[PDB]
Amino acid sequence: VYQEPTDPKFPQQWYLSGVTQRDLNVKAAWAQGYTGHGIVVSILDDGIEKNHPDLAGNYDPGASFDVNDQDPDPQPRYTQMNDNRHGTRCAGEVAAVANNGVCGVGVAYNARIGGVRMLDGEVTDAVEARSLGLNPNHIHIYSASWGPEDDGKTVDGPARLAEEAFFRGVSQGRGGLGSIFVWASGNGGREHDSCNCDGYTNSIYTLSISSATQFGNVPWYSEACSSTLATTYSSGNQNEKQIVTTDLRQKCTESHTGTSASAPLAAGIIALTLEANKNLTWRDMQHLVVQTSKPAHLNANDWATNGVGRKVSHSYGYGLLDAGAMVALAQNWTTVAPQRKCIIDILTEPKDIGKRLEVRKTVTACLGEPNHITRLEHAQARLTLSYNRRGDLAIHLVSPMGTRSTLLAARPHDYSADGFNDWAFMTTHSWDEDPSGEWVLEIENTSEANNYGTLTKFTLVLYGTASGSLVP
Ligand SMILES: [Ca+2]
Ligand SMILES: [Cl-]
Ligand code: NA
Ligand code: NA
Ligand code: NA
Ligand code: NA
Ligand code: NA
Ligand code: NA
Ligand code: NA
Repeated sequence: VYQEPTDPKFPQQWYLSGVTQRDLNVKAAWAQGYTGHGIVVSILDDGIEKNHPDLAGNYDPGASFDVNDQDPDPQPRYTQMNDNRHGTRCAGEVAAVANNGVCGVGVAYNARIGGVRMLDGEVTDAVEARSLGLNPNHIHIYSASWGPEDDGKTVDGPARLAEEAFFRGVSQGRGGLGSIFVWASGNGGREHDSCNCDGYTNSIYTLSISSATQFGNVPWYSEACSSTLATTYSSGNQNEKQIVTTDLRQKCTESHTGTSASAPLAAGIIALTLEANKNLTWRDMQHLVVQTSKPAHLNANDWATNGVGRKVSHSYGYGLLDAGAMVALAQNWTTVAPQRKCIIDILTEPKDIGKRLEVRKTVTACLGEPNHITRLEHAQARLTLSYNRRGDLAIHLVSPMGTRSTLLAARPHDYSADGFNDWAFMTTHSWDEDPSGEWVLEIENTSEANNYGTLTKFTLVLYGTASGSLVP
């Protein structure tokens, strides 16, 4: 009979286990015998306190490096401000030791945990690449919340070395099964940011996670976008509890916060899942998340049912992660077929945007070809356009099954005149839909200003397979 952890702060870890059912259902996974044994997770951040009394027992130097100083030791740089505590906080979320009379427990409290010190210095493309590409046949799961500053006016993603690291990771990482890159969707809610403008979370190669408050609401810091897959609990207002974890200087904290605290919890759940089936590919893991995640009691004004009957939100993706359901579905999971990629160049001539532009196109999704797709995974609308004030644009994409994805919401602080240069807006909301038929792209000026510009390229890129569907 499974006995839950006795750690002093475990009762404060409301998101792990509750009578309330406002939790991630992690205890059910533990009771099935999955606690993360044999799985390796790395926190890509500001370092890890490897001698922390609640981390030392699970610490793995093979999951660690210091890319800022170019040496193996990921110890945080100690300062009066305690600036470099974040990675240590995230590590504890994943893999804090259980039943040791110290603090709380990790989601995967028998997993091995390391950290990369890479944010404490100048973060170049090369630094990002070397962090993403750290020991990819030892580390199973990476967790990160970096990328562009979420100031609501930036459009930025991985440069060439980092993008190459992503493709190398998912292709040859983890014995060919693919590195699992878990990402926080962003924290620019206050600046009205729209997270598809962040190429790291907008990537198909990252498994992107947003936040819900304890009372099941969309936190002030949250960013909505179509690229997000799912949600874990994090902080909210001052009546709502927060994340309880390991802190710098061998301390315990009850006030870890933000979307950056949601990603590590997801990484821990994904570790439990990988323990339940070590053969899951990077794409398998995303399927599991889509199928098992739970909308219930998450409050949003944009819940919509897609073409295969699943509820999806731009704030929450497919909903709250469910660890028990993940590990259950993982055990007899059949590996998905090889990924197909159908490239459809939509325009025959450039199109004036004006006040509103609608582009309709009926596609066959590579019928008759080896990239024929009847089961969609990710879809991208890769857009090249000029515009005089970028943040006034809102962009939507409607699938043949009638699923309306917001690719871009108005960003009031984005006054850029640089437009978009083949930016690959991505949506997860049409997952498992048949993409044959009429797609609709909508671009609109949300302001009353006389704005102007031209859409010069629209590539619809479809990823997925042609086999093995479930009944909706
Ligand atoms: Ca502990
Ligand atoms: Cl590709
Ligand atoms: Na170091
Ligand atoms: Na970020
Ligand atoms: Na960040
Ligand atoms: Na960049
Ligand atoms: Na591969
Ligand atoms: Na992503
Ligand atoms: Na169709």
